[PDB]
Amino acid sequence: MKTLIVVDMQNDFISPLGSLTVPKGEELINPISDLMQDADRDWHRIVVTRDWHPSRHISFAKNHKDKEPYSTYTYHSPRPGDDSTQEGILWPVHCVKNTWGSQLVDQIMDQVVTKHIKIVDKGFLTDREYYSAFHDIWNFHKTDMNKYLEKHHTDEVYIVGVALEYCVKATAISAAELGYKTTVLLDYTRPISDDPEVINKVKEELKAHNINVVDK
Ligand SMILES: [Zn+2]
Repeated sequence: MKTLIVVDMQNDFISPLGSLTVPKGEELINPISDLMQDADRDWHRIVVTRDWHPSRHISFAKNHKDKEPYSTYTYHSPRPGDDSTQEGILWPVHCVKNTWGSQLVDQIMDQVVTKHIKIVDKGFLTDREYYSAFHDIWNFHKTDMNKYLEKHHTDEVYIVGVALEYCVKATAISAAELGYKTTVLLDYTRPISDDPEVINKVKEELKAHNINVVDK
C-alpha cells in the first residue's frame, strides 16, 4: 500500500520566526495539507516526522566550546570500541522538544490531531545527529518508522517536506535501502540552501539510489 511521509514541517524550519527557517518554507504548508487530504492519492497511511532534540543535543553549536553555528564538526561513533567518524554541521538550536520551535506548523498539527496521524520523532538521543526519520547517522539507533510502515503493508513510500538536502534526502535513502519503492515529490520540498544547484545535486543522488524524483 502507499504511505506518505511528511518530513519536519516544524516551526523552527518553516516559520520566519524559527531558528532555522527554510527559504520559501511557508509555501509548502497548504499544498502539503492538501496533499495529505487528497482522496485520489489513495494514501493508506500518512506518517509525519519531527526533529525532536534535547536542549543539550550534540548537533547544536551552543553545546560546543569555541564553535559557532554552521561550523563543520567531526562526530565520533557513540558505539564503544568503534572509532569511525563522520563530518557534520553544528546548527543553531532548533526543534527542542516541547518548545514552539519543535511544534508541527498549526495547519499540520491540526491535521495530525484530528485525523490521528502517526508521529515519528527523530534526533531524540543527546549524543548523535539523525537526518533520516528511520535511524541515526550511524545506523545504530532505529526509530519506529520501519516497523510501523510494515505493520501497514507499505510497498511504496512518498516523501515530502524539509529540508530537501538533509532530512528529506536521508529519509528517502533509508526507505530505498529498506526496500520500499521510494518517491520524492519535489514540488512539496524546499532546501535549506537557496542555491538552485542544490536541487540538482540531491536530485542526482536520489536517482543513484533508485529513488525516483518527480515534481508533483
Ligand atoms: Zn536537528
